Amino acid sequence: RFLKVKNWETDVVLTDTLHLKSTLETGCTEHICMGSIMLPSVRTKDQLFPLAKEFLDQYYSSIKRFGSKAHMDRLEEVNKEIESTSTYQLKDTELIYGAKHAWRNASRCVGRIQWSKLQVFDARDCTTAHGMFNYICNHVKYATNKGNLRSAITIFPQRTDGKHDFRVWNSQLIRYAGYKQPDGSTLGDPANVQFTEICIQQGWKAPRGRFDVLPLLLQANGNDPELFQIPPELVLEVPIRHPKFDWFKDLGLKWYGLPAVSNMLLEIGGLEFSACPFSGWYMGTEIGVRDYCDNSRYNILEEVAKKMDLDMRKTSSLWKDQALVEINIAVLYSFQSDKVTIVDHHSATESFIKHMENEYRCRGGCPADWVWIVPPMSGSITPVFHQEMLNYRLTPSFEYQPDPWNTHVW
Amino acid sequence: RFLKVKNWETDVVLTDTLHLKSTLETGCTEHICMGSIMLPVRTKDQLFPLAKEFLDQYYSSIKRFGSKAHMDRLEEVNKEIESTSTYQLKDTELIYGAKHAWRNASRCVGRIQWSKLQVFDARDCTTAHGMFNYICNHVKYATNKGNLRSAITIFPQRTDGKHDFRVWNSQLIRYAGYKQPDGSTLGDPANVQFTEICIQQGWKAPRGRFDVLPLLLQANGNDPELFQIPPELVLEVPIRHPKFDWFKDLGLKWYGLPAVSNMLLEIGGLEFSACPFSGWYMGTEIGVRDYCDNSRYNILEEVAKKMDLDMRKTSSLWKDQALVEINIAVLYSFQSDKVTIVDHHSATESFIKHMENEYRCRGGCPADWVWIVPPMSGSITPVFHQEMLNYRLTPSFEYQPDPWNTHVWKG
Ligand code: HEM
Ligand code: HEM
Ligand SMILES: Cc1cc(N)nc(CCc2cc(F)cc(CC[C@H]3CCCN3)c2)c1
Ligand SMILES: Cc1cc(N)nc(CCc2cc(F)cc(CC[C@H]3CCCN3)c2)c1
Ligand SMILES: C[C@H](O)[C@H](O)[C@H]1CNc2nc(N)[nH]c(=O)c2N1
Ligand SMILES: C[C@H](O)[C@H](O)[C@H]1CNc2nc(N)[nH]c(=O)c2N1
Ligand SMILES: [Zn+2]
Repeated sequence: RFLKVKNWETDVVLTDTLHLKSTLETGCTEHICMGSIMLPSVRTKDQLFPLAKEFLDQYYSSIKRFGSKAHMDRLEEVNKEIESTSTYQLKDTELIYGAKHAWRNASRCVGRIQWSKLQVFDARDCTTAHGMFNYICNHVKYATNKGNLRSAITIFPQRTDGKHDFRVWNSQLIRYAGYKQPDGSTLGDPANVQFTEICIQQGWKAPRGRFDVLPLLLQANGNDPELFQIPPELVLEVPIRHPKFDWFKDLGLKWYGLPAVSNMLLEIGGLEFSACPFSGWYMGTEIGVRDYCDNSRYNILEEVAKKMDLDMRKTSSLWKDQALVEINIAVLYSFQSDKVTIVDHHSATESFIKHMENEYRCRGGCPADWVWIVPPMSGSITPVFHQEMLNYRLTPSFEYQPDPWNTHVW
Repeated sequence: RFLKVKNWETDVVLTDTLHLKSTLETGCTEHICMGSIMLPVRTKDQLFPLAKEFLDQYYSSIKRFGSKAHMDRLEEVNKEIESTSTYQLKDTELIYGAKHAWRNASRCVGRIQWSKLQVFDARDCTTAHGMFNYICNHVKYATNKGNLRSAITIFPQRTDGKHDFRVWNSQLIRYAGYKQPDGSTLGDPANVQFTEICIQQGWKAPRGRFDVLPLLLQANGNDPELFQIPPELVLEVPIRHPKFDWFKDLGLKWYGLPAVSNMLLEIGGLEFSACPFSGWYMGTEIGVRDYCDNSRYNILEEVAKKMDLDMRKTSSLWKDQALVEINIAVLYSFQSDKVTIVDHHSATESFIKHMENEYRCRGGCPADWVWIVPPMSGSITPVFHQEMLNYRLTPSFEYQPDPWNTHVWKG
């Protein structure tokens, strides 16, 4: 019940007690592990006050005021507001703590060593999609910081009755369009084909190129969503070239510098923030392995191997593997040259081992999802591969939520 | 109740009902997942239900459930258990069991081949010398001059746990590892502890970098005994690279036959504690893990040096570059010497076809994503995008403690 995790490369063993504070469910039972399922599955007055109590108790513990007058006063004050209003509002300081700890608790995130440096933008006074646009532009500019990227989150008003939801319909703030063609192939980003539809199909005018930055589709107070173009001077992009292959630039590849997830739900103290775009900086493999080389994405392996004149006849020449490394060398090379923050998978996983060490030492544990923490290339030459991890669900947390166009009473 | 898995690269969705036949625990609970944990004495009381469960499965597979053959065999096993406290499997049952143990092995990517297992019944063996003879014949049959054939040899089952047969080697064929006084390691670092036992038991170590370890064999709970596998039975492959001529000068070689020998085979409640089994290698087991793991031969540095790579910052991906070349060399050397090997792209594609077939004709296929996904180039293989359900079916292969920790020495 006071569990242990072993690293098999170093024999270091850690003792996890934090899992005893777990609350939500994992989807596993003692008969079947769902550790590899991508995503398994209104608040009443009754369920809401225990959730607030749990949160405020850990908040006042972290500031070393558990069982103080200020604690009990805040407890009763929120208690009163719930009995009256059927919800409540977080103090700024509780909002920042809640956001930083949703990141800290995100078991699938390898970049958490930076969790405590998050920049939190309170947008709870926003009322309109134009206002949402303004807040999001300010976020993008601050986080991008001319290439010296800084982590940030912007938090729009919390859900009330589910009829007045604030939603960013983009899955990320910055993403490239994707169009089906007569040919039957797909131009641009295939993962964005449906959304690139629902933009044009909502009023957008597509340049129909390969790397067209999608417009924002912003929904305030449950109204119809509105299109907005992010000023190009705010969207930092990196042309992609190889440090050794001059034909690489002729591939005509580029990627954007800012990864900004915008479709998740932030839960703090029982309250639900359905619009909470957050951003950090890329790990190189997200672009080079996944975005470029997934079959259901840009899928450039064949063209790159062709240009390398590799023996593509049999899989045992490891030509996909060989191209894959070169592509990822280039992505890192391009970002570093243009002075835009990026981390390689060796540094990020080494950082995460250090972070686990600190969490076990000063917190008693660190929830972690091996299936997602281990990079999608060169898995076993990174230290996380040999690291046992326990996965459990803490709160505050980021959660998945249904796509809006399926839900909006249009 | 039914359960769905989705392939996120092809949107193929499958429905698992087989998990309803699940017995043993996983280690997971509703509030914690132990999915990445490497490792999560039996009386007549619980034995006949385990036997009955197994025989019901056996007779369903041969389309004879409820037959008089089925009912008499149940009765016969029943009386043998109450009279003798254990029971014996028929030959047919033992073959069925070992095949299905492999079929149920949720961490094995190679399971498309499960129906083609050669089973050697060694239940009449009684001494370590008899064990040595059976294992030699397995190695000769399985190697087949490089045209490898899957096989398993099954020594007598446990009785009171004080008369166990055990193969003390973790694998039938492995290289020695020697710790030097200066702290460095010669050979395979993973085998230092076992090599020391062998030397303590009287093995004369040649102390090279690729010395095949002796077999240490324990019969009927007696002290184990040393034997040297005849070298002409140990097929080995010099590692060269198809473009780099300097690669041969690294002096690398590997044996051809992967043969796991320290696991426990469970069939109908009977425990077979010595059950060596062998197949053929996936390239990455040698090229990624054996050679490049930091706690193994760890040749990335030497290979990166000779490739003249930017080794100053990790972001040059010099490690990933050297790893790919080492894995091309392993595949090229094996193919050139006509020793059966499979690359990780071929092996994962086959397992996806196997898994889909299993869902259709069996109702599911238990699978451990953490172990199925290869240790390099994960997401460019199709298993990476495949959701999988992990649960334990029997017959099964289980882990057991190392014998030198539990053995009572005679002298
Ligand atoms: C600062 C550098 C960061 C790096 C290098 C990083 C890296 C990653 C990576 C590689 C993933 C895997 C997901 C995928 O492959 O698509 C991930 C997931 C995730 N990240 Fe981080 N991230 C960073 C910042 C942040 C920040 C600032 C937040 C929130 C404030 C965050 C929250 C999350 C969450 C919630 C998930 C997983 C969502 C899920 O459950 O599926 N990350 N991250
Ligand atoms: C014939 C070709 C085969 C291939 C290519 C293959 C490949 C693999 C691989 C790569 C693993 C992962 C283990 C690791 O990386 O250390 C594995 C695990 C396993 N294999 Fe197969 N295997 C084959 C045949 C067999 C046979 C013949 C058996 C038994 C009759 C078997 C039973 C198992 C079991 C029980 C495991 C689980 C290991 C554990 O839990 O530690 N495999 N296999
Ligand atoms: C802030 C940040 C930094 C970084 N370095 N990277 C990302 C993107 C990784 C990510 C995080 C999430 F919270 C959710 C997703 C999408 C989840 C599913 C949908 C499609 C495939 N993955 C992705 C975000
Ligand atoms: C038949 C076979 C075929 C193949 N192609 N390969 C193997 C070796 C894979 C394997 C299987 C096992 F049943 C157990 C192990 C070792 C277990 C743990 C101990 C430390 C790290 N691995 C390895 C076996
Ligand atoms: C801690 C972790 O479970 C451990 O490193 C596992 C991960 N996956 C693996 N997968 C395979 N095929 N072989 C292994 O030895 C391991 N080791
Ligand atoms: C089915 C499987 O869960 C799916 O492919 C997962 C595996 N691991 C992953 N790991 C990361 N970091 N990102 C992903 O999108 C996925 N996808
Ligand atoms: Zn689990």
